[PDB]
Amino acid sequence: DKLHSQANLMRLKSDLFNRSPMYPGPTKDDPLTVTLGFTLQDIVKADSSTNEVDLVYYEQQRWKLNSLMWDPNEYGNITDFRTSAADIWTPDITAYSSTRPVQVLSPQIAVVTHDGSVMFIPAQRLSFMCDPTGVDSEEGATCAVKFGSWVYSGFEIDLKTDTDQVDLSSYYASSKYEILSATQTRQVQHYSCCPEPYIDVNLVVKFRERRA
Amino acid sequence: DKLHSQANLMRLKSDLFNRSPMYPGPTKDDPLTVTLGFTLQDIVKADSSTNEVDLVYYEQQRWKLNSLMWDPNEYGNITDFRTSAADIWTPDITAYSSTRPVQVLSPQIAVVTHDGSVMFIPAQRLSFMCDPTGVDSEEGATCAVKFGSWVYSGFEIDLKTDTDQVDLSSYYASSKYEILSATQTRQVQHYSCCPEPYIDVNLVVKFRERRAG
Amino acid sequence: DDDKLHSQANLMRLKSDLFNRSPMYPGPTKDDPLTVTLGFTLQDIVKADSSTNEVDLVYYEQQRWKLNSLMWDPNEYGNITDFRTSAADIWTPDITAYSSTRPVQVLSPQIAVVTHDGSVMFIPAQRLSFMCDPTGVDSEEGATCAVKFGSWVYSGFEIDLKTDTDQVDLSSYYASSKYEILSATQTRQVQHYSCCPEPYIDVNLVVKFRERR
Amino acid sequence: DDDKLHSQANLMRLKSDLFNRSPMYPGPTKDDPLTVTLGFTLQDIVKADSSTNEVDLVYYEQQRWKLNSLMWDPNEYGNITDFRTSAADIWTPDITAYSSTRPVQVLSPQIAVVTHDGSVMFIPAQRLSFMCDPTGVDSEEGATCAVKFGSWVYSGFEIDLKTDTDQVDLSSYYASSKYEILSATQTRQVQHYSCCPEPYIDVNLVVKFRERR
Amino acid sequence: DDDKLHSQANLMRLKSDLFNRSPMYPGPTKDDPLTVTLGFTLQDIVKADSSTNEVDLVYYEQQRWKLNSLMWDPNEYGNITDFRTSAADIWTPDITAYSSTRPVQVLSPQIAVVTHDGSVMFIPAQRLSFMCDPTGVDSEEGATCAVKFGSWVYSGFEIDLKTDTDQVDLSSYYASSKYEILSATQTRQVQHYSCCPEPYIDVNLVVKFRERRAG
Ligand SMILES: CN1[C@@H]2CC[C@H]1C[C@@H](OC(=O)c1c[nH]c3ccccc13)C2
Ligand SMILES: CN1[C@@H]2CC[C@H]1C[C@@H](OC(=O)c1c[nH]c3ccccc13)C2
Ligand SMILES: CN1[C@@H]2CC[C@H]1C[C@@H](OC(=O)c1c[nH]c3ccccc13)C2
Ligand SMILES: CN1[C@@H]2CC[C@H]1C[C@@H](OC(=O)c1c[nH]c3ccccc13)C2
Ligand SMILES: CN1[C@@H]2CC[C@H]1C[C@@H](OC(=O)c1c[nH]c3ccccc13)C2
Repeated sequence: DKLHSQANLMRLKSDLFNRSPMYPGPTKDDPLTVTLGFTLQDIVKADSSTNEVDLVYYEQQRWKLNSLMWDPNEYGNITDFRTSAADIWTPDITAYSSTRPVQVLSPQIAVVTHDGSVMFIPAQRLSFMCDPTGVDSEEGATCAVKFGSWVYSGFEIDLKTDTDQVDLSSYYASSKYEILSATQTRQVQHYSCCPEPYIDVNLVVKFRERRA
Repeated sequence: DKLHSQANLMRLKSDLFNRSPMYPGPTKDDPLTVTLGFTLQDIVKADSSTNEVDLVYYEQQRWKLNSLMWDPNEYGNITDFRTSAADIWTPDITAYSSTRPVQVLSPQIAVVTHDGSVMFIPAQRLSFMCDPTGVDSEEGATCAVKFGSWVYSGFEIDLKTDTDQVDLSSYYASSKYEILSATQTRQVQHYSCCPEPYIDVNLVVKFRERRAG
Repeated sequence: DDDKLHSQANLMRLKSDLFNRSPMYPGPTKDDPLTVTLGFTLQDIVKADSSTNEVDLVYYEQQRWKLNSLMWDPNEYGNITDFRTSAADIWTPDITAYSSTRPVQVLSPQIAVVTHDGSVMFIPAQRLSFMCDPTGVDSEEGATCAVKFGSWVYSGFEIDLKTDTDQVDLSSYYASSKYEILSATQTRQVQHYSCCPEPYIDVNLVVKFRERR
Repeated sequence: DDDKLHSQANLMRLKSDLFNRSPMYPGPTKDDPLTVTLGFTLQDIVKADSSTNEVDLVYYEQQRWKLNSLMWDPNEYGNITDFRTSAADIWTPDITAYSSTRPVQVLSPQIAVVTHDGSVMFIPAQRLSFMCDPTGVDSEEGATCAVKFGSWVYSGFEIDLKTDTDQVDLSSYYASSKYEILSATQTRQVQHYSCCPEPYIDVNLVVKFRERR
Repeated sequence: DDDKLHSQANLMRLKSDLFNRSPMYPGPTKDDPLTVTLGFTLQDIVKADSSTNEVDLVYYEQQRWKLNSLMWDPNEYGNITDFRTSAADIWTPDITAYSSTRPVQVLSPQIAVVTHDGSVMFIPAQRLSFMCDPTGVDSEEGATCAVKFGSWVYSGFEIDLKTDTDQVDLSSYYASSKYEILSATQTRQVQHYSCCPEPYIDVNLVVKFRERRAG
C-alpha cells in the first residue's frame, strides 16, 4: 500500500532528476520570475559603533520551471514532494549590503509541486549596513536592504512580491527592538557598471528600542 | 564466530542500505510520527543586551520505518546496530526561534532496531530568542522555543512526546542558572502561508540565577 | 515551449562541450601567460580597530581574464553569446590580499559570467580584515592604509595584472558609514622578493578615510 | 632508488588490500566488543569564565584500540610493520566529552598509526569548552572541575574503556599558563542512565587548578 | 595561438602522467625518508592577550621537500621545468604547531609549485593563536615567547627537518603593528617522548617583541 506510494515518489524523482540533466538556470530566451517575501522575526542587535544591524527572518522564494512539471495521474496521484535544495536549481538571491556571510537557520529543503513550482523558505541571520541613529527615540531608526540576483539581470531574473507589507505577525514580542513598520518593494537598479538592469526587493524597516 | 557476526552485520547493512534506494521521506499516504523529548544540560548564558539565551541540551528523536525492519534470525541474531546519520533519512526538526545556527556537540550516529525503529540523540548548543528579565528574582524568568519540521505539515510529520516533563536529571548542578521548571508540549497550529496544520513541541523553561543560601 | 526546451539543450550542450569534453585549464605558464584585470568597488569601512591595527572593509573585487579554451561560435549554439556558471566549473586566478589578518569572508554567490570570446567576469563581494593603523582617523586629515592584491604563486611571467582605471569605484559606498572616504586608488606595482628571481605583480589599494562628522 | 620504488609499491598494495578490498569495520557489537585505551595529556587551561561557568582546555587525547581486520603479515608486504593513514580511511571510536558547551576544535592532523597486529594509535589534539565553575581559582586551595569522556552511542557491552595510568600526563603543560595545575587525574567509571538498561563507560578527568601566583 | 595550444597540451599531459598513471604517494617511511626544509616569515603580531596568555600571529611558512615520484625530463614535455598545482593533488607534510590554542586560519591559496627535479615549494600563510605569556611587553626588554613546529605523526626516521638559516625573515613585518619585533630565531631541535621509540623533529620559533614606542 505505502510501498506503492514510496515507489511512485522515487520513480518521479528519478524521472525528474536522474533522467533529465539539471536546469542550466534562466536565460534571456527562457527568463524566470521569482516571487520574494519576508517574515521578520527579530532585530537581535543594532551596533552603533560599526553601523551594522543583525536581523533574523525568513525569506519566501517561489518560482516555476516547466522542466519540473508532471502529471499526478501518471505517478500515483502525487501532487508535491519535498527535496534537498541541492537536487534542484535555486536562485542566487543575495543581500546587496550584507557585512558578514548569511547564517542559515533552517533545513535546505524545498517543496516541488506538479505544476513545476518550487517553494523554498530559508530562515537566516543577516548583518547588514544600517545606521541606528534615532533608535532611542519615539520616531526610531530607519534602515533598508535590497535583495536580488547577484549575477542575473532583469532579462533573466525578474522579481515580484505578492504584497508590499512585510509579515510582522511572527515578530518576537520581547525583542530589544519593536518594529514600527516594514515594507518590501520591487525596484529596478541601473548600475553605472552594467548596461543590463538588476532587479531587487527593498526591505525598509522602521524600528526603535522597546519602551512601554 | 566474531568474524561471522561481523559478516552478518556487514550483510544486513548492505541489504538495508545498498539494495533499495534512500527512503524519500514521508508523504500524506505514508505519514510518520516522530517522538521528541528534551534533556536540558545547561543554560550557559542569558544575554539581556540582545535577549538571546544559550542552552546545551539533547534532543531525543525516535521514529519507525518498515523499510528498516529485518528478521534477526536471518542475520545471526542481530537485533540492533549503530550507523552514521548520513546513512539514513532523518527528520528536519528545527528550532523556530533560533538566532544562530545550532552547534552539534555529539557524534552524528543513530541506533536502528530490527522493528525498524530509529533512535537519534543529538546533543547541541542553541541560541534562541529569550528575554531574561526577572532572572535575578525569586520568580525568575520564563522563555519558550518551539521545535518541529520546517517543511512537512502535520499530514506528513506528526509529533508526540512520551512525557510533558523535560528531563532534568543531567542538568549541570553548578550552572549559573537553576531550573525552576521545564515542560515540553505538543502543539498544532496554522500559518497564514499554508492550508495545512503544522505540529511542534514547545519547550518552556522557567529559570533564575543560582544564589548561595 | 519547445523553443524554450531547445534553448536549454543548446546551453546544456555548450557547457558539456567546454567542461566535460576536456580537462580544466591547467592555469597559465611562461609560454601562455595570462593577464587579469582587477578593479575594486568599496562598499563600507565597517570597523577600524586601534587596539589591534586591523581594519575591516566590505568591497567587490572585479576580476576579468580571457581563455582561448573558453571560446565558441555562437552560431553553433543557437546564438548563445554568454552564460553564468559556478566558479567551481572553471579555473579562477589565485588573487590574494597580501596583508590580511583573517580569512576573507565571501558575501556573494560564487558564479561567473563566461562570454563567447573566452572572456570571464567574476565579481566576488567580500569582507576583509587587513593590517592598518587607523591613527588620524578622528581628524580632518584622516588615516591612510594600503593593501596589495596579487597572485600568491604565479610570477609576472605567468600572471600579469592591470586596472582599467586607477580610481576605485566609490559609487556604491555606504552613505551612512561610520567612516567617510577621502580617497581610494588602485595601482599596479611590480615587486621583487628575496625568495625568487622573478618579479611578482600586485595591485595596491590605498584608502584615505576619516570618522564621519 | 629502485628499492624505494619497491617499498612505496608494497605500502600502496597493503593499504589497497586493507581498505579497498574489504569493507570498513562496522564498529563493535555485543558479540565482538572493543576496549579502547584512553589517556589525556593536558597542555593548557586557556580560559576560565566565571560569568558562564565554562573552562577552556587544550589537551591531547591518546586513543588506542585493536582490530583483527587491520592485521597483516609483514612478510607478505615487504617487512612493513606499521603505517600512517588518514583517520577517514578507518573506523574511529565516537569518544565524546559528556559536558562540552561548544564543538571541539581540532588542533592536530587527522592521521593515525596502524601497526601489523591490528592496533591503531590516534592522538587528536583539541580545544574544549566544558561546564566548570571556577569559584576559588583565585585562592590558594584553587578550584576543582570534572569532565567525562566516553562513547555517545555504544554501551559498556560494545565499547569498554581503560586507562594505562590514573595520572593525567602534565609533562607538556605550559609553564607560563594563567593557571597552574594542582592535580589532574583520569579515572574509569561505569554509569547507568534511566533511559538505558545498559551502562556506559567513561573516563572522568578531574582537574584541580588555581591562578598562577 | 598554436604555440600556446601546444604548451597547454604538454602541461596537461605532464600532470596526467604524474598524477593518474600512478597512485598518490603514500607519504614517507623509514625506508623512504624525507627532509622538509622549513622557514618562517613573520608579518604581524596582531594581538597579545594577557588574560589568557595567547598571542595571535600572522606569518607564512616556507616548506620545501623533494620526491623522486615527481621528477620528469623537461625535454619530454615541451621544456616545462615547473608547474603550479592544487595542494590536494599532492602529498604535503603534516607540519603542526605544538602549542596552538585554536585551529590555524589559512590566508593563502592552497597551491604549490612543482619543479622537474621533484622539488615542491609550498608557502601557507596563516593566523595562529599560540601559548604565550606577554609579561614585559610594555617594557624595553620586551616579552619572549616560543612555538615549535614539526610533524605530528611522523618521527625523525620518516620526516627530518632542516632550516636554511637561524634568522627568521622579518623583512615583510608590518611596520605599523601594535608590536615591534626585537628578534626572531628558528632552530631545529630533536625531541624524545615517552610514548615512542624514536624522536620527533621540530623547528623552534623564538620571538622577542614589545609594544611599539616612539623616538
Ligand atoms: C547585482 N550585481 C552585483 C553588483 C552589480 C550587479 C552585477 C554584478 O556587478 C558587476 O557586474 C560589476 C560591478 N562593478 C563592475 C565593474 C566592471 C564590470 C562589472 C562590474 C554583481
Ligand atoms: C514550519 N514552516 C516554516 C514557516 C511555516 C511552515 C512552512 C514553511 O513556510 C512557508 O512555506 C511559508 C512561509 N511564508 C510563506 C509565504 C508564502 C508561501 C509559503 C510560505 C517554513
Ligand atoms: C606573492 N608571494 C608569496 C610570497 C612571495 C611570492 C611567492 C611565494 O613565496 C615564496 O615562494 C617564498 C617566500 N619566502 C621564501 C623562502 C624560500 C623559498 C620560497 C619563498 C608566496
Ligand atoms: C552517552 N549517552 C548519551 C546519553 C546516554 C547514552 C546514550 C545516548 O542517550 C540515550 O540514548 C538517551 C538519553 N535520554 C533518552 C531518552 C529516551 C531514549 C533514549 C535516551 C546518548
Ligand atoms: C609530535 N607528537 C605528538 C606528541 C608526540 C609525537 C607523536 C604523537 O603522540 C603520541 O603518539 C603520544 C603521546 N602520548 C602518548 C601516550 C600513549 C601512546 C601514544 C602517545 C603526537
